[PDB]
Amino acid sequence: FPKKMITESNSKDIREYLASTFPFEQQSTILDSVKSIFDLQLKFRQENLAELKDQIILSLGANWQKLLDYTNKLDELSNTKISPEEFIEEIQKVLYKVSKLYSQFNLSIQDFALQIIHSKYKSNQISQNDLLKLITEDEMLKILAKTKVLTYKMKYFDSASKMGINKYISTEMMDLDWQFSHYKTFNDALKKNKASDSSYLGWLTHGYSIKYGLSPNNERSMFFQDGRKYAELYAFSKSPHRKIIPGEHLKDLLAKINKSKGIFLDQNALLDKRIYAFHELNTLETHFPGITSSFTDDLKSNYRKKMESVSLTCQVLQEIGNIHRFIESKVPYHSSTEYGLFSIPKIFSIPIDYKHGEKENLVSYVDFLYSTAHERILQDNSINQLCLDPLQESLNRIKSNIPVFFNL
Amino acid sequence: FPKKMITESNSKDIREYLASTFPFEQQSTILDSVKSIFDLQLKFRQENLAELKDQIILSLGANWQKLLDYTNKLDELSNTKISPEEFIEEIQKVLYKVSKLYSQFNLSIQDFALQIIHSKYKSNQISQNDLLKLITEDEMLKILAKTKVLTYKMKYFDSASKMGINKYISTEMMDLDWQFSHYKTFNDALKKNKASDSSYLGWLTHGYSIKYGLSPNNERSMFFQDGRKYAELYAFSKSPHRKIIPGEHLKDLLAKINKSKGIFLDQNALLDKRIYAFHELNTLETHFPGITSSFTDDLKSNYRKKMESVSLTCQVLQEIGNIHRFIESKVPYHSSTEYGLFSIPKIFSIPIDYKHGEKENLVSYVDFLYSTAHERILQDNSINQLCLDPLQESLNRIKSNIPVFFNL
Repeated sequence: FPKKMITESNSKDIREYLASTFPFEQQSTILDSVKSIFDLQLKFRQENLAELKDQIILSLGANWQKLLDYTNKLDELSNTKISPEEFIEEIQKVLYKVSKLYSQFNLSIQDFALQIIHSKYKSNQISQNDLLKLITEDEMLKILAKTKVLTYKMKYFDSASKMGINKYISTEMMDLDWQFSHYKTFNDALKKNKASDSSYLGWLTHGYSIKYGLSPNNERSMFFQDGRKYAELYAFSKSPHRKIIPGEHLKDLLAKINKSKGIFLDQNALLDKRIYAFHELNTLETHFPGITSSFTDDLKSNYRKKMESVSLTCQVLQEIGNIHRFIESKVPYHSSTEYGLFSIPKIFSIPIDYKHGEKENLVSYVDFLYSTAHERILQDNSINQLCLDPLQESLNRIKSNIPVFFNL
Repeated sequence: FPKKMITESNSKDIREYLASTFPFEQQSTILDSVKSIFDLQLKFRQENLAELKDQIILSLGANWQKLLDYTNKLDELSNTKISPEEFIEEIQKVLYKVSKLYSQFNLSIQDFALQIIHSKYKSNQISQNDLLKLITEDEMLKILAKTKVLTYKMKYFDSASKMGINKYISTEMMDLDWQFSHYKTFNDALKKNKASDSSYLGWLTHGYSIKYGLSPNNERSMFFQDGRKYAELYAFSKSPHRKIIPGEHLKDLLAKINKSKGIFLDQNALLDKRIYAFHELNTLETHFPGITSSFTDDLKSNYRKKMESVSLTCQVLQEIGNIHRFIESKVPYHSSTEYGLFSIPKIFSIPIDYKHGEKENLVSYVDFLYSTAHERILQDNSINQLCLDPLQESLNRIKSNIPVFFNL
């Protein structure tokens, strides 16, 4: 299928549609850097807790009793206007004390508690100081990292695998999804308060992404899952001395960085290895600016532009996956959710029929998304394997399915 | 009771006795810095495993089955001459996969595996390179720290509490005891290989000492149990720049160090607080030399000599506790061990009667031990609370009991 080139002009109709249609209104879009362009979450979240409780009650008719107490306690704590001190103390107890079916229910309870913390902050029921007292605890950071990784894996891994974008899942881009908005406010508060906390959280999160099979590799990592390696990275970031003949105690880190850059740039290396090296290098540069930079042997070997290209490709594939799941939800006689367990309650389910002008806006969104990407990626022979090829394959897949779903 | 002053001369008789009598032969003594002076562990360790197995078999007559498989597997693996590669792979599986009674048995199995690793290294059945491949793994270091702390707590905490020396238990001196010799070889190998590993292990060990109630305090620590704090300490040790107007990013550490020094030196502070501050400062200075030093405000405020005095006091109290437990074992109709669960098997039990000249050597050992201490401690008014007082009280206790135990 030929790729699309329709520039970027007259996008008023699409911009309005995305700002007024669920779930697009609860998220941003890449179509925002081009220089050519609440009060409902409460009732939505309340109904999800009611459905979870109803399923637990039924299973006890066949330690489930313990799960029901926690579920009832969270519902009780959320719909009551009490003192901030009491809310903090009560919620801390629940989170710290927490078969295939049992694990799934257990994780949802943990995630709902964080959603409840999130709703109270936005409604000014708790101040900024009380929030920081909670989330700056090392145990809270480890809970945030593990719950984010595990919840993301539970919901979209099978969907992503059936379409073929699982290899491009990026830890640095899991907070852009509409269901993970609460994590972004917490990260933003931590960055403003103390930049070192956001970097430590990022390092932990990627370590857990590695541990739980999101980034598979035969060889063990060389930067994550080890307190000494974080200590070395921290020591390196705090250095006014820009390595004028540095010491032998930190000269092994540059060799490891160079080996990964060599592997990434090596066009003969296996696809699986290059993407792993990309994910490793992307996190390091985002949270430790300048660690992967080394003048003189970077200007000839175009590196910066290649990283930008792969990062744009990853973002685009995620937005396409969300659009695909959306279109696949408007099918007659559905009675099931495509966004994971306890995602959309029956009361707030997506309407079965198409609203007037929706089809045209969706096709325009798709076309503008593919046309914006092409004007930025690097077209050459050394990289056309991690960027152009997957984008073309995805375009081929989306254009084949759309004419089928729009005809009942 | 008047304190003892008999100098140090003609100690040939005592030195020989300690080198030929169990368990003194399996340990060192402080009487070694004064300028005036195997093949059995195998059968001892083998018999202890047989007694543990025999008790598990009996309890199954009332998941105990799982514990018996591990116990049988360790006995099978130890008495067989196989390839180093197979031993490494088999032992790793056991250690990583591991009521009040159940926990005690579970910890002993873990400790025995480390004792088996220790025996193979000394008999040259495994090389130095294979040993380092195992013990340099982060998980192995965490296992070493937790098992050391928990095993030490299981065996001597009640004994130490009944005599009154529990507050002076020092993490930096738990490897001098005859039963913890295997830990010292591992620490020495790590220091020679990479000094940063011994410091990281020490930091973890003290963090676990704090976590498991060995060093109680109302307020949370400010240096341990937090990866960011280790990162700050590491960054500080790697600094050729000796803080000529340092940066604001590490100026909060000196305030925290100064607050602890202020508390330690404050004669009006509670006993519990001063000893906690002492233990915190002692670990920092041992593993991060120079961190607690600050010229000009240290020479007038005698600090170095006070730390030396408390450290000597702690060592002396530990040696006295071992002597007390030894004398208390030679009592008619005993049929029980004073050195903890599965410490001394019936076959190798301590003889009931006294060997000729033993009583005189024990009294000489005690007298020389108390006389050597007095010639080194600081005698003043600002510290005579953490050193002289406990030593006098201990002397009073030991002299009252000895004339009773030596008369049947």
